[PDB]
Amino acid sequence: SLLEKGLDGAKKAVGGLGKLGKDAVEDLESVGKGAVHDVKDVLDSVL
Amino acid sequence: LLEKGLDGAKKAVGGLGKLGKDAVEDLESVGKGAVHDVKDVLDSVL
Amino acid sequence: SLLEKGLDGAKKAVGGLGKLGKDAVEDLESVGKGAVHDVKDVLDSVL
Amino acid sequence: SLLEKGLDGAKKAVGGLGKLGKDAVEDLESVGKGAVHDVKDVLDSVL
Amino acid sequence: SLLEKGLDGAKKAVGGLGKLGKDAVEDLESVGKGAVHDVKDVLDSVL
Amino acid sequence: LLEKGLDGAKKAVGGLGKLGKDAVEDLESVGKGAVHDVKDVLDSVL
Ligand SMILES: [Zn+2]
Ligand SMILES: [Zn+2]
Ligand SMILES: [Zn+2]
Ligand SMILES: [Zn+2]
Ligand SMILES: [Zn+2]
Ligand SMILES: [Zn+2]
Ligand SMILES: [Zn+2]
Ligand SMILES: [Zn+2]
Ligand SMILES: [Zn+2]
Ligand SMILES: [Zn+2]
Ligand SMILES: [Zn+2]
Ligand SMILES: [Zn+2]
Repeated sequence: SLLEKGLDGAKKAVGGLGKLGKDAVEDLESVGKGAVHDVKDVLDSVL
Repeated sequence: LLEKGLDGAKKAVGGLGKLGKDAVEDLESVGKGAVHDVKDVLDSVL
Repeated sequence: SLLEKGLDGAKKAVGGLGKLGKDAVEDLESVGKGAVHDVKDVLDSVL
Repeated sequence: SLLEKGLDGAKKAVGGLGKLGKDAVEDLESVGKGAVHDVKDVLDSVL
Repeated sequence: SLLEKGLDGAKKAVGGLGKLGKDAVEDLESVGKGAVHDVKDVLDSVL
Repeated sequence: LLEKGLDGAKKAVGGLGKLGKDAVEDLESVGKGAVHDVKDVLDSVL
């Protein structure tokens, strides 16, 4: 039925977005934690 | 005092990342439950 | 259907606990790892 | 440096347990969820 | 030093591959578990 | 017997997915420990 295959297509999309999401959010954590490491690096040519 | 502040921002970031992936996970789980719960209803209707 | 809804009540309940156990852990490993880095700082402060 | 290596011994040890606790959980939620689906099958078999 | 920034670039790459990895592997789980759901769907126009 | 077999393959898949993300995680953690452990050594050398 177009229906079950409708809902599975919503389900499939719900999961798609949910990886884009979790991948943006993790790409973010790493930027944040990258930034801070790379700053600290600078506070070491200066130690 | 500086080091201690980098490790503040690094703990802020992680927490913020922890808070964020726990939103994504609760939103996909909503969605999927909707679709499930719509299955169940279009089902008493088979 | 009471019974289909009971069960999904169960499915959902597991998923909480499951995801709720997954924070607990994550929080433990960032604690263990927090103290470590934090001791690396003290011992470094006596470089 | 014994002490730097001690600590990393610790860091690594946490990471095991952490990641080792994360399987335990994952295994619990697929168990709970296993039984559920599996009961949905029985109750369906009396459709 | 080119060195610390060397190693961070390895570190950055180690993590990059480690997302490609974990994303292939999950894209796989879903295909596998997609396939099986969509098969079962077919065994229902036939129930 | 069929249903029971789909739920066999579905449990096979998950396990295989569980086994696989636990390789990726142990390989990135190797790598990163190498880089860390190379830091530590190029460090007694500051
Ligand atoms: Zn990306
Ligand atoms: Zn660095
Ligand atoms: Zn620190
Ligand atoms: Zn929540
Ligand atoms: Zn249901
Ligand atoms: Zn918490
Ligand atoms: Zn070390
Ligand atoms: Zn296991
Ligand atoms: Zn992809
Ligand atoms: Zn379907
Ligand atoms: Zn089944
Ligand atoms: Zn392992």
